[PDB]
Amino acid sequence: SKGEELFTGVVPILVELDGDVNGHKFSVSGEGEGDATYGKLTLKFICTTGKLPVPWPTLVTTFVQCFSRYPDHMKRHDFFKSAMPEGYVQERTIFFKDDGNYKTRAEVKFEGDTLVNRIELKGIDFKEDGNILGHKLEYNYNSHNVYIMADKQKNGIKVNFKIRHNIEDGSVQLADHYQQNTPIGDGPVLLPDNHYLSTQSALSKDPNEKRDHMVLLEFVTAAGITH
Amino acid sequence: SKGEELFTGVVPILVELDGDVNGHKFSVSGEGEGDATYGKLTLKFICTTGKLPVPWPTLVTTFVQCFSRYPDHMKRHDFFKSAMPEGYVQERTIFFKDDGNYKTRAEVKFEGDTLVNRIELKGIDFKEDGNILGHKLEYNYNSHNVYIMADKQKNGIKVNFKIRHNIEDGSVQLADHYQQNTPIGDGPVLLPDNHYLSTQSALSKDPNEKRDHMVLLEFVTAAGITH
Amino acid sequence: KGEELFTGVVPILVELDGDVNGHKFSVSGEGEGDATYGKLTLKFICTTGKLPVPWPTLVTTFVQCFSRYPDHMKRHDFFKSAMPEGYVQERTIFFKDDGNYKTRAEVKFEGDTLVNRIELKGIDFKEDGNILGHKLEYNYNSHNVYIMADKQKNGIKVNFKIRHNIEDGSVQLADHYQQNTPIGDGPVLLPDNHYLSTQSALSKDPNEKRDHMVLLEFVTAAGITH
Amino acid sequence: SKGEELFTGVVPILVELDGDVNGHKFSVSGEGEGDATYGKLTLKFICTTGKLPVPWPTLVTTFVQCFSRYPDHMKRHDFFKSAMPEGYVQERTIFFKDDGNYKTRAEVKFEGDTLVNRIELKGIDFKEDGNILGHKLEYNYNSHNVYIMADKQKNGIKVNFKIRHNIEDGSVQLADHYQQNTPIGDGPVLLPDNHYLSTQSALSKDPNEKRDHMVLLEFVTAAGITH
Repeated sequence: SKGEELFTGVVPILVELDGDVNGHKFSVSGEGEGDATYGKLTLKFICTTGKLPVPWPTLVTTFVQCFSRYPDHMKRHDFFKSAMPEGYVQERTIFFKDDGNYKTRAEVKFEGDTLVNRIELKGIDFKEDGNILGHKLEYNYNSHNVYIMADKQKNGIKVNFKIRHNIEDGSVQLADHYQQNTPIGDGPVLLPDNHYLSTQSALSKDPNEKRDHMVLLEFVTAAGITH
Repeated sequence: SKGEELFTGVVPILVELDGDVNGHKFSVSGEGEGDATYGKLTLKFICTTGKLPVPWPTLVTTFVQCFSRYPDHMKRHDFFKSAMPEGYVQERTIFFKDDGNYKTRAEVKFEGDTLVNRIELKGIDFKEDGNILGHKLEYNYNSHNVYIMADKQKNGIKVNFKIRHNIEDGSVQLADHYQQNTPIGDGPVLLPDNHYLSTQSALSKDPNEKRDHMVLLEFVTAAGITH
Repeated sequence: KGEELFTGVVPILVELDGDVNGHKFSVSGEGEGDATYGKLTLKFICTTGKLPVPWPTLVTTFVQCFSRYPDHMKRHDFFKSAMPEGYVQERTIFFKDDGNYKTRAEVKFEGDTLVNRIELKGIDFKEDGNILGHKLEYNYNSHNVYIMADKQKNGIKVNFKIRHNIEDGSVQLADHYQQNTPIGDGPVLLPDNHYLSTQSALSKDPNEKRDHMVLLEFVTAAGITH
Repeated sequence: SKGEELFTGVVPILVELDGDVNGHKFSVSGEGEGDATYGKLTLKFICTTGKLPVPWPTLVTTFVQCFSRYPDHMKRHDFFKSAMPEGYVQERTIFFKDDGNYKTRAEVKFEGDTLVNRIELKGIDFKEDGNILGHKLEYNYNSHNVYIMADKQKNGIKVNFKIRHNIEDGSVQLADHYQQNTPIGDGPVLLPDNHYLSTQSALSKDPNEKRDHMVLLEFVTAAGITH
């Protein structure tokens, strides 16, 4: 696609989140860069309002799948870049099993030369000492496959997957993601055949950072089509 | 599951289909056996009303995913076998791009020792000389991945894939499958995490058979989960 | 250029002369292949009487040129690149806690037919073992066939390990060491590392009176996205 | 395996390399940690002798496959952890196409609680303004599959793969890796069936490091077996 050309090199990224979980208001800013040639992303996030009231891992998926590596034989199936530079709206409900849910709406688009992800997040019905508000999640992250299907009737894609968040007692907290992506612009976009993105995420801390924060490095690669 | 135990050996299969496509009524009977240990099916189908009014390949998916091979590490994700012996209802709409659609409802269940797939099919809005009613599909079949997700609210699964049917002129006719499976019985079933079935289908003819018929050999293997 | 020979259905002939612990036998096979789908259909007949080893032990010996190589991997298809002049395929197959087969085969076009002519020598088999004692089930598992280039022979090296189910619930392993080299002087494609995913269905012809095997196989290359 | 248990948590790593390429002697020290539960490694390398006389990316493979994530269903095929704590010897020849070769011998083993990788490297027959000694490789890295087979006679494994190093002019420099691993100790080890490791590597710099260095984050995951 035309938008594919915008991602041949390193692109700067900004992320802004305004959040409210069970009435706890918070904001996070992020910055870094993506190199879609390698499916690779490097981002740092800071909670600018103080302590983050939910665990950092629960927000990883909310905080730019346009940075995925699509191998040459799958490039006709990259919706995310074809929607650029005008961007796409990304909407999710994330259901935490036996707990509350997040609803998010984000615009992912170029603003100048920067790829910007602006998100609003509302969480409701969380248990006050559940795994989320009780900060019982480990600071780590599993590998996941993100399943993508076209929704031609709605001019976009539907995406589903279930994050496994490791809990400090050895169990797992499931987070079932229902996601829709829709172009913002008027121009032609690619609607893909069914496939998935293999995603690996490394969480870490910046030793020179005293605020509440997360450093994220991710690899994302499309797979599953040989026709 | 308990249903899994019913599939450790060779199981006889019966298939019955009552069809109506654009008013053309027809019936097909099939028989054979399945060996889920190898994910392998062998089936022969006969049009008992005379000439089949649609191409045989368009009906392959309609004519028993309980015969899939689920590797040991994925056995908790096998909805199909978990619903047995009481069975499941399988409903599809199959949209042939630039042409009509099939709507199917089937019961797949044990009747004595035999796995039986009983189907009603209604096709509408087909073009009198499109690829289907004009018999322009080649007598072959491509390999496909069948994408499976849980549908917890319906105590079953939602399934999607798009068959690529080769046309005699070198082009491809797509057939977009929207599928749902729901248990017939009240007992618990296994609701899976997202995965897919890799399916390979070989079509042939019985040299001793003078009626309009199709011989099908299929391999079906679950994949995509390592957690 | 060899690719072009496989765009449609290609008739196949297989001929094998075997000697296992001195038991001499011959098998003739025929059918066809459609590499567009990676699909083979073959029927084999023991023309000397009863086959003295189980039919499943010979499946891999009885035309990987019929593999489906998806478009993005077409530069890695050695097998077709060697056609029509063909390739030599040699193996040693070690049956764990039992004897071994050694095979040498030529796979090439003879007219418009793809022909696999094999010599097989088996030695040191136990008369009461899984092979000569016919304790293998008439079935077959799915396997990955691992391929590497052998630049100094201008061919490939191939390795994999067949799991043959035994009639008591155990498994008999057959470790395959394989080498393929071009017969002709023409250029071939030396591949990057990859594998072939293979599935095999064994059956019987209900009217065939001779000792025989009907085989349907699907073979698809995978592992490369660069 | 017993050695598997040593990797259930975060394990500190030390790396030491003495090298000679075309007579250019250098030393590199590295340190960090590995978390095999996630197949994750974080390492920083410093050239303690001054400037590195070869490009950093050519040494990535030389600088602890015991940190691979083996999924539960493949754990009997993890030779690398089975050889711990006594360790293994890893030997390679790396043939850079149209250029010279590296030959390496390393011991990878526990010294107390730390996993240490100690390497000697000799490089010969490099061209003076080839891609290597001419420093024409880009500071990036592609994803690779690492192919493993058992070597029963050596009580270890034989490993082969070909690294694709991107060049500054758009081309690729190949580096064909012939590798052998053998146990240092005499205790039992796990000899695997054929499989591979999917590997992803992110190269970066420490903004406050003035010495010639490389920061490496890697993910490694075993695949290819379902039996």
